Amino acid sequence: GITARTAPAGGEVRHLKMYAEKLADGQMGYGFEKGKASVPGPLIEVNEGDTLHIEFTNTMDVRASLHVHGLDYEISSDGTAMNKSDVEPGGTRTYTWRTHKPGRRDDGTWRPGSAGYWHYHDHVVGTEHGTGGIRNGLYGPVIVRRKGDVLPDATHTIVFNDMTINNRKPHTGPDFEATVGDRVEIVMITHGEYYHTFHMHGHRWADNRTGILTGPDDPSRVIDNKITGPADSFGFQIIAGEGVGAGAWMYHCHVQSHSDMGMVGLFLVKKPDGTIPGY
Amino acid sequence: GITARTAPAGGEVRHLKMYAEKLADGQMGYGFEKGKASVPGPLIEVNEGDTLHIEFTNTMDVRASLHVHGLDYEISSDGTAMNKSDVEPGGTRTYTWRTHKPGRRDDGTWRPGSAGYWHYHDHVVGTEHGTGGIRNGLYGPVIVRRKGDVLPDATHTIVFNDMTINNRKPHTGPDFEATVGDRVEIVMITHGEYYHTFHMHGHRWADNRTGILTGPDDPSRVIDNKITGPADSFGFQIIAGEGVGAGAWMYHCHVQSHSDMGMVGLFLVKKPDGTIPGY
Amino acid sequence: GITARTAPAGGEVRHLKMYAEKLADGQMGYGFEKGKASVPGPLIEVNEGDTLHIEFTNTMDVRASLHVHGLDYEISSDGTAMNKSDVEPGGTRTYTWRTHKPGRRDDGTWRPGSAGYWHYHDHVVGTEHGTGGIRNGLYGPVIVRRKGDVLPDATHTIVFNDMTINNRKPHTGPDFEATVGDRVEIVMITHGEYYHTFHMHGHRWADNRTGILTGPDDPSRVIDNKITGPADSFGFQIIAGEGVGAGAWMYHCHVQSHSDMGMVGLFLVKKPDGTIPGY
Ligand SMILES: [Cu+2]
Ligand SMILES: [Cu+2]
Ligand SMILES: [Cu+2]
Ligand SMILES: [Cu+2]
Ligand SMILES: [Cu+2]
Ligand SMILES: [Cu+2]
Ligand SMILES: [Ru+3]
Ligand SMILES: [Ru+3]
Ligand SMILES: [Ru+3]
Repeated sequence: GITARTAPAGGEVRHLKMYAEKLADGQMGYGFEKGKASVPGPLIEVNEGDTLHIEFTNTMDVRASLHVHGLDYEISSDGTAMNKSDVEPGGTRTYTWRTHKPGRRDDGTWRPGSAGYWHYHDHVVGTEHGTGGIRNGLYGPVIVRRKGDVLPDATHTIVFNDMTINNRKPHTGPDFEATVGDRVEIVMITHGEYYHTFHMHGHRWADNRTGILTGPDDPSRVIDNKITGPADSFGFQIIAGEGVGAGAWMYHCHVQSHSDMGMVGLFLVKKPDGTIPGY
Repeated sequence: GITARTAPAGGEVRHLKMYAEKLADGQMGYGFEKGKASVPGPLIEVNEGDTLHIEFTNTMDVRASLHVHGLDYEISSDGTAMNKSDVEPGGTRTYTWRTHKPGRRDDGTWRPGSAGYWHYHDHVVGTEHGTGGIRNGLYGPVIVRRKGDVLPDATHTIVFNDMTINNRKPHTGPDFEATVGDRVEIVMITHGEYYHTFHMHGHRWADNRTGILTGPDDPSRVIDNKITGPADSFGFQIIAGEGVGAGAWMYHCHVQSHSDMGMVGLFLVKKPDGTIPGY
Repeated sequence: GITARTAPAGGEVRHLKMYAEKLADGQMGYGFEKGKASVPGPLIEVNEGDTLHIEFTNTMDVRASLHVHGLDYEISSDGTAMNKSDVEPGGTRTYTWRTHKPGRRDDGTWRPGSAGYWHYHDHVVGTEHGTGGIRNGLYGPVIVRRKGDVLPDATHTIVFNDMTINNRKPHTGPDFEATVGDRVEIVMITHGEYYHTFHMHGHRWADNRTGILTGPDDPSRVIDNKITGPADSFGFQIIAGEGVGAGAWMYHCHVQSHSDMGMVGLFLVKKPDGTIPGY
């Protein structure tokens, strides 16, 4: 990324409120505001070095928590019953997530770095691994950017949760929309019981941390199809319609009975005039 | 690759005919000529930069199509019913696949590049995701070479399609044959309903784009066993019998009930005299 | 690794005895000594270049073998019935495993190198793919170090074998223990019928050969969750409690019904005083 927008150095303390709430249809969701919970829950995005203090309130009548992948947390923020890190009905707790930049340890080794595509979810609704909470919709994405990472025009979250996408009914999407040439970021998370294969028509990405290649030397596989299982997370950027043009470009699980039974959506890539050939 | 044969720069327009045909036993296959359809379908191999105009004829009495992974195609060549890209019984359509080399975009980012191990398959027989067509044998491999890629002595295609290899009956192979020291390329594709693990005895490869390491700096895992799911594709080269000698070297799915029920074949690596110790 | 301990150049001939034995409870295990078989079997660790002559005795009343992944072996040491490489009841056979360093071939290509996280298992108990032997506990880890690889304080082996960890009953661990700051190596192997997702709380690693990054240029995904299938093997090192502190840090399969039914253990990271907050 030279003149594309790139992430700055991180290092700020940030604060945020989150709620877990039962929804009217029986699902459960997270939100930054009461009455505005979503499934998936809202995107949290930070830079390496940032600390995030989340003031979490459980508005439900059963215990619930927040567990995160990837980021640094102490045991008091693991979100488990075992470590007394869950939240009673109506209660509030502050969870802290930290992130760090990569760098050389004293022994001359290289410490990895927090950056990546991650996710948060419940760990105590229905079972002590959060099986009911996850099923009901308590999951959401987290992005940690490294300094210099390329930033997108927009970010969409796609979760394969059992045999649904984002807890939707079969064959109801979601659909996402872009214009030819937009830089679109996809955060792809899987939950539940089953393995899946995520496929996008007309587009492809690098099987590495960022989903993009910095230059000619990266030997990573370039793919359009990727096996995933429960609690896996990856992400990538694509240039919408790059080399292929506008169209109603399908994305789906490529396990045949899964696509047949509704794990399908559309990436609607428009011309400037807003039209889509064949749609 | 210094003095091994390496792929040249691409950039040619190529033309080819393909047919979909029902076979006498009830399967369905692609071929470059009528009466010579195979399962898997024939290998298509191009260099990055090439364009391929495929003049496709559906000789079957049901609609059928050709969808490809990885390569650049416009929406009119996606092979779906939705985009009116399938082919009626007896009909002909020209599908176009393009490929591009990697390079620097105007924004200073690096555009990936088409090269890889890919595949084509039907998208409309039995269901609108091609479940019946895929089951019946409408799939085949595609290789896109980058300039400088090492070329093999021979290429073999292994497809895990449900609980078959290449739609064969249990325990009937296929078997492949080589001589110690041959450079053998394997294209490995999975289709259907199930996950698998591809394993080869006596040999190993790099989990990256080419399946080979260019030099000492590539940190990719070297493996002999790899989980795959529907529509996954990867490929590699091995030197037959390198460091291990001649033998009837098994390859199989390593999921235990799958190997037990017949997802097994042999890589028959011969001495110059044509014999195989233990066989 | 500058001043962390690093593996030396390999090249030695080594000798070792192994036994396969039935255990009192009906399982089957390997050991370096009679009466001391374990499940998983003992760790074998060598440097690239080493040769290992294993003098194997089958003390059981059914045929058994030793098959290895990754390492160089001739067909006479593949461990299969087909190649007459298994061992009758009460019998002895010498299996030979070799390893090689990476280097430039005559054609200018780069030959991979044996180094990695590998495993050995039976290939003839119950079926000719060793399904019964594997089920009963005939599996163990193998590590091949490359010169310069970072060495750990300790190595733990975690095997997802069907719906068990290391053939243990549900919810019985195993648990591993460390002190904050220890360099812990994990060898993670999967066997059987099912796919899994390996997850560790509070820790993460690089999805590459060593599980660690040498420096800022490696683009490998940093993860805490990884899909695996039968006969897959990977490994990594983590600094216990790095950035997160002491705690009873869970590891588990993240497939929800699997964790619910007992594929869970604890990574007990202690302060110097031996205590664990929340435990
Ligand atoms: Cu699926
Ligand atoms: Cu999780
Ligand atoms: Cu299989
Ligand atoms: Cu496909
Ligand atoms: Cu599992
Ligand atoms: Cu094996
Ligand atoms: Ru958990
Ligand atoms: Ru499709
Ligand atoms: Ru085998």
